[PDB]
Amino acid sequence: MDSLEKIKEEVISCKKCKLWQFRTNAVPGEGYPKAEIMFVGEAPGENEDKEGRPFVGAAGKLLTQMIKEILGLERDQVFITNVVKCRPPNNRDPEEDEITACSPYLDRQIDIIMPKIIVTLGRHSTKYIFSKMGENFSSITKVRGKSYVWKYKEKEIIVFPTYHPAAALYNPNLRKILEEDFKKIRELAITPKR
Ligand SMILES: O=c1cc[nH]c(=O)[nH]1
Ligand code: SF4
Repeated sequence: MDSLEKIKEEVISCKKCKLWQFRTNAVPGEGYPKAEIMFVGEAPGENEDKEGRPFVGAAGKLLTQMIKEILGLERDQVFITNVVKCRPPNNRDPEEDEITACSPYLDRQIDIIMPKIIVTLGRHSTKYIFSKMGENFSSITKVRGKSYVWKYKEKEIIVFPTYHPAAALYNPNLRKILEEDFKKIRELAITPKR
């Protein structure tokens, strides 16, 4: 049987791709197992690696602030993870073989949580989830800021791509766009399906 607990244990000791050799801590993700909103980023950065926790550096602090101020939620009420769960070396993005190796953990996490909404933060997570959906992916610029319905198992999941929070740290305009995207996510979260 599968569980978020089992996945967490596996990730923490995982050596299924070459990223394990560099890490201090793998980062399985954290949050409410019955979260209505699931956030998926790219991969851990430096502070995430040090702490074993997703989105805790500057970009993460911005994410937390938007979740709190715009969605009206604490981190413990949502679920937050990444498509790749170890920090790639040298500030680089995950290789495709690393996404291929690690993404079954995310698949398993989604299978268990079955959130109402998945917010895909940035191009890597958006491209990955679009591939599972069978939704055409052009670029994050072209696809962000609206919802995509993912018929999955017995339910529908609303997928909402946004820019990654890191992109909003030093760009006032991009930040405003991300905030507006989170306002739209709030409306989707509080509105009953009809
Ligand atoms: O957890 C993290 C931290 C930074 N960037 C991400 O994509 N995820
Ligand atoms: S990135 Fe994923 S697949 Fe690779 S070692 Fe870490 S947990 Fe395992």
